[PDB]
Amino acid sequence: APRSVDWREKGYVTPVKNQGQCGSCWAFSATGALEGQMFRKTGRLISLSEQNLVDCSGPQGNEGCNGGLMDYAFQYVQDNGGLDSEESYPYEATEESCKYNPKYSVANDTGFVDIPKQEKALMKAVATVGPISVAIDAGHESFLFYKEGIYFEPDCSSEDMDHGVLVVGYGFESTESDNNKYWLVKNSWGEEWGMGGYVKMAKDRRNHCGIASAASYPTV
Ligand SMILES: N#CC1(NC(=O)[C@@H]2Cc3ccc(c(Cl)c3)OC/C=C/COc3ccc(C4CNC4)cc3C(=O)N2)CC1
Ligand SMILES: [Cl-]
Ligand SMILES: [Zn+2]
Ligand SMILES: [Zn+2]
Ligand SMILES: [Zn+2]
Ligand SMILES: [Zn+2]
Ligand SMILES: [Zn+2]
Ligand SMILES: [Zn+2]
Repeated sequence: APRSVDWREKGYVTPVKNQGQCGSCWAFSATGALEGQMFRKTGRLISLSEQNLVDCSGPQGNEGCNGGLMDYAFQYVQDNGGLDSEESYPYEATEESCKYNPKYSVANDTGFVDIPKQEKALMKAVATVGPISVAIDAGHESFLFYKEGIYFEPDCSSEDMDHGVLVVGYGFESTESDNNKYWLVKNSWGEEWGMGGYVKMAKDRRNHCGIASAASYPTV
């Protein structure tokens, strides 16, 4: 695997979005991964409808604004046989009756792949596949108010992941402690959070915040 990867500059990543007052991080993590793979496939970058996931992926076991799983969204897409674009079915940070329209579908998936649950397996996936859906332990105020730098939180749990985000790459930086490899992570809380909406999460410090523990991508 290369020492550095950043899919953003290869055109694989849409603008940072803001889930707002809806517990939909899983849906943003899911669209971002599907967006990267549709782009690998068609050469076209099209924003996908989180709302469409929020409103409709209930039979796959998502709970709308009360939460869900990325795997669950990928199955939805597969079972549904398509997914509407963002602009055909725009995001409203609530849940409403399913409004899916096959006419505006712009994306599909044939399933999904779970990646082996350690960081080296994740690095290869990110290197060869593209943006990868992951959950982290985001339940600490240091993360809620993250600004800049490699994020490292001492009581983060490798087992207590609570928040789906999107690994768009990875690399390295100079640091006083020479722990300076990071994962490049796209969040769904707005441009004003982190570094334009992104956080650098420590990498190869013992699966920090459990980033390698629940990582998957859809197959298109
Ligand atoms: N925004 C936001 C909120 N948070 C979530 O939506 C979280 C995101 C998540 C957390 C850990 C993950 C993944 Cl892939 C995703 O990795 C492994 C852990 C999975 C266990 O978590 C669940 C099991 C099942 C469910 C479904 C049953 N109710 C939805 C939901 C969850 C869930 O908690 N989803 C609602 C506040
Ligand atoms: Cl959230
Ligand atoms: Zn959207
Ligand atoms: Zn509405
Ligand atoms: Zn999975
Ligand atoms: Zn903490
Ligand atoms: Zn924690
Ligand atoms: Zn979340």
